[PDB]
Amino acid sequence: SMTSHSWLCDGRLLCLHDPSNKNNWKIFRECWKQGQPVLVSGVHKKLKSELWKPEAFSQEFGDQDVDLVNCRNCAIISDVKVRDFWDGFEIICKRLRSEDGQPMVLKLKDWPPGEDFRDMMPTRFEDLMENLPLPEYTKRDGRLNLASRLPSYFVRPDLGPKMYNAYGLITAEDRRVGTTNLHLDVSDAVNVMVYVGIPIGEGAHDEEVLKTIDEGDADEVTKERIHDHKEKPGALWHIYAAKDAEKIRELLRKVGEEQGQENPPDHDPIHDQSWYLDQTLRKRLYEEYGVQGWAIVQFLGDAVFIPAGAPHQVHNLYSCIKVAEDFVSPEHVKHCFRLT
Ligand SMILES: COCCNC1CCN(C(C)=O)CC1
Ligand SMILES: [Cl-]
Ligand SMILES: [Cl-]
Ligand SMILES: [Cl-]
Ligand SMILES: [Cl-]
Ligand SMILES: [Mn+2]
Repeated sequence: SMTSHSWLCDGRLLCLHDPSNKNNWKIFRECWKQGQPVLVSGVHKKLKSELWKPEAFSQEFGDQDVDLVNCRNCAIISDVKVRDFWDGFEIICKRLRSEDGQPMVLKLKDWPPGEDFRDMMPTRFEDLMENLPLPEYTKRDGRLNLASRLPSYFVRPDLGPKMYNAYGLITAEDRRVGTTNLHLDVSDAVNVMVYVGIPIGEGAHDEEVLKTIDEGDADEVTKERIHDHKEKPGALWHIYAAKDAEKIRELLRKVGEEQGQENPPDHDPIHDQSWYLDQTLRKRLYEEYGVQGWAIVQFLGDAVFIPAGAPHQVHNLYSCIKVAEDFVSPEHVKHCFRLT
């Protein structure tokens, strides 16, 4: 039976089922006001699937110059062609190799660059913006998006959207690495999974993905969603409430000191974007500081809503294309005010 919604994270996470239901706001706004993230499934079914394929990005834009990041060691690969990233997205025998001779796990940095998505990809821009869920919050001109309506006393988001493209992490050692390290944003954001690429060549890689979700602390309903196939899992998220951000800074200052970093007592380990909370660190956060988070598996066509001020990290299970839009809801406008 079709239903309006269900729960994940043992009742702590709202999952909306119909991305274009005109009554979603009634269920959404209660959870959102409490500072919780929200998941909306099914956005892929609303999009033109041919616009979101890795082979189309390589064909249309492959001669552009870009920088990559090696996710395993943070090394920058400078001034290569964007086809050198796209042609290895799913086919492992085509990836750039590290000195050890292994294929690299790469992230495509700042592409399209700055605010240039709309100019570079006008048809993709239309297809995404016309199909975003909770459109009074998420459209540039929505009635509940204050982005265009605030004076300079508020930090305003850049013009979006922003594309996030990276390979999947593969090995047991990779389980402790982020695709995007722990950080926070002063705006709200909606992040849509528009494509998941499950490779071939070193395909048969299904088993290390199950251990990563399990050790990642994913709930039994998410695990059921994983274990009976049907939907493709893209990325494992951990999100923390904005009210817990200072307790997380205290843990990361204690760990930086234990590991012989030499940091001033006030430095900001979340703003530094240098940490990934692995299973050891997540357990220490819970046991030593009393802080629980939300472990979220983002499948193809899932939209993750991330509240302003909420610390969050992302670990790709397979190769992912994500597109995100920032917005300023009235519920969370305090997080971008420049005084007090
Ligand atoms: C249309 O969906 C096809 C589902 N592909 C499956 C998704 C689940 N995978 C996992 C759990 O690694 C393996 C391949
Ligand atoms: Cl808040
Ligand atoms: Cl386009
Ligand atoms: Cl809405
Ligand atoms: Cl990062
Ligand atoms: Mn973010």
